[PDB]
Amino acid sequence: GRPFVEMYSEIPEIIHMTEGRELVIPCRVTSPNITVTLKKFPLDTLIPDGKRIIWDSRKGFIISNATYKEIGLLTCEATVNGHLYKTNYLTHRQ
Amino acid sequence: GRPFVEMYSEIPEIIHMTEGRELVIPCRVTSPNITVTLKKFPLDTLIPDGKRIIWDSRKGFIISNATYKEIGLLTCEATVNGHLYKTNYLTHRQ
Ligand SMILES: [Zn+2]
Repeated sequence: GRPFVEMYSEIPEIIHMTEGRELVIPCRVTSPNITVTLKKFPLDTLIPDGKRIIWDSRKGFIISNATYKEIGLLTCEATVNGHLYKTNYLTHRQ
Repeated sequence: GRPFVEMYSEIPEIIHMTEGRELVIPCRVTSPNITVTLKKFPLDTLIPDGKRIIWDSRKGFIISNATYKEIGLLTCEATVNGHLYKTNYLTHRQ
C-alpha cells in the first residue's frame, strides 16, 4: 500500500532548513487515521506536542523553530495493515 | 581500506550544482593509482575524456559544464585490493 502521498524510501528527498525558522517535514499521508513516527538518524525520535512540533496529516510535521539538531537524515515511519513504511528526507541549510 | 578521502557510503553528501557551471563531484582518493568510475543512478556511467569531464585524483571529477542530466544520485566507485567501495552524492540546484 501507500500511506505517504510522496514516498522517498530508497533515495532521500532534500529539504532546505533555516535555523530559527519553520521546518516542514512534508510526509503528508493518505488518511488522517495513519499514525506517523518522526525519527532523526540514528538515535532520536521526535514527538509532536502540538506546539513546538505539530503533526498535520495533510502537510507532515511542522517544526516551529528549527535548530541545528534538525540537520541530518529525518525519517517518517508509518505502520499500516501490519507493514512498516518509511520515507526519508535530508535536511540542510539555506 | 579507504580509497576515498571522504567516504559517503550509507547517506549521500549533498552538493549544489548550477546549470552551465562547473560541477565537482568531490570523491578525491588516497592515491593517484586508484581507478574510479563515476555513475548516475540508475543506468548511466560517465566517462572522463580530459575535457568535458576531467578526473583529478586530488579533487574528484570535474564536469566543466553541468546540465540537468547531472541532477540526481551520483556515485564514485573504486575497486582496491579486490574490494568495491562506493561514495554517494546527491546533486541539486543553486
Ligand atoms: Zn541544497
